[PDB]
Amino acid sequence: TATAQQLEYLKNSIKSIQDYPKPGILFRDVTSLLEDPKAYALSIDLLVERYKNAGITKVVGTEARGFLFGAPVALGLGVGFVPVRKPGKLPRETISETYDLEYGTDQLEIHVDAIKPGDKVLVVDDLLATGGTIEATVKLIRRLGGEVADAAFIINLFDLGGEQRLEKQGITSYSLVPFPGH
Amino acid sequence: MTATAQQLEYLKNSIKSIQDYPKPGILFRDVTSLLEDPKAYALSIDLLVERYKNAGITKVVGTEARGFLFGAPVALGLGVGFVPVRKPGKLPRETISETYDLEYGTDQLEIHVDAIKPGDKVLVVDDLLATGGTIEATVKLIRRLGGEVADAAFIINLFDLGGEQRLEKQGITSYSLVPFPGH
Ligand SMILES: Nc1ncnc2[nH]cnc12
Ligand SMILES: Nc1ncnc2[nH]cnc12
Ligand SMILES: [Cl-]
Ligand SMILES: [Cl-]
Ligand SMILES: [Cl-]
Ligand SMILES: [Cl-]
Ligand SMILES: [Cl-]
Ligand code: NA
Ligand code: NA
Repeated sequence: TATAQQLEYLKNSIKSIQDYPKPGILFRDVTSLLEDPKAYALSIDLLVERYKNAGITKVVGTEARGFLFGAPVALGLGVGFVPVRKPGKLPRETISETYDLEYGTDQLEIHVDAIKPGDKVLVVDDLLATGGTIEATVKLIRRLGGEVADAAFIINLFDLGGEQRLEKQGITSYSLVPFPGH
Repeated sequence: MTATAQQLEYLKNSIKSIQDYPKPGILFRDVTSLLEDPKAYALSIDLLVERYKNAGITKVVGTEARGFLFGAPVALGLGVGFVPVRKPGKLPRETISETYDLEYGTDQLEIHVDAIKPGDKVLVVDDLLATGGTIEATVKLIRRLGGEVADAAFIINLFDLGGEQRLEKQGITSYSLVPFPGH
């Protein structure tokens, strides 16, 4: 389990922006962690350590900030990376899941051939808020016969209840940086 | 210090081609089959990192979204910060913007103004070099912030679309792993 020093370094690497993207939200900006070679390397090293003995066979990350954390974790575990994408971007056969945006609905897609029965999948994302894109991604993985019990995040907004919501869907969340607020 | 024939052939054979995606008459070169093969993905990142490990790169810039899948592991391999360039309204801090042509009309790429400073030596990474319009726009962003950029790296080079020569005219040397013909 990560040391207190390591977890505090990561928390202090993330910039917060008052009243973005609207009034009353203190936005947690993971791009300041990406620009610090120490913070970014540590985040990936800590996620690789958590799952190295977990029998993961694929990492799935959602477009686009999910790519930044899922793909290095895949490389660190030595397993394939599978992108979940906005519609119309994947060129081979896909399945789709509909989920809620703040101002409407949208879809996520995955290649049908990218997950099979026998796969044990880790989902990786930058930040856990309501958890809606993760729940949609888990449905894509399970519809292809993949087993997914694990989701990893750089940031957890614990006041938004996403860890408990994902636990009701059989997903255990590992998060490096907890922050309060909406 | 040089890619073997066995390595370059493995990478080329790891990429699937899809006729008439996304519009009739394009043979789409799909890097997602390279991502799903841990051997191919790991190799591709090793080769890009090896080309720049002595070039004094201080930042890697990756274009949203497939660019992130190569630029960010290259940043980690070189032990330097990663800077995303994004479609508008995604980056939360102060940005500047550059316009580039799509097939029809135009779109914008943004960068955080604090991400690049005078003295930075930047590598741009993307999955695939086609016309190179996003890379020309990204180079303009970097130089407006006082960054030095002379290098772009790619997995795929569509050599029939002339992107390498266009980027050479802006002072950019391209490194690519997998050449394919066609548009
Ligand atoms: N405070 C916050 N920071 C980043 N993303 C968020 N999504 C919802 N609330 C957020
Ligand atoms: N054949 C191709 N495959 C992928 N992306 C492209 N962009 C332009 N032509 C392309
Ligand atoms: Cl995103
Ligand atoms: Cl479907
Ligand atoms: Cl279902
Ligand atoms: Cl993309
Ligand atoms: Cl061909
Ligand atoms: Na309000
Ligand atoms: Na803005």
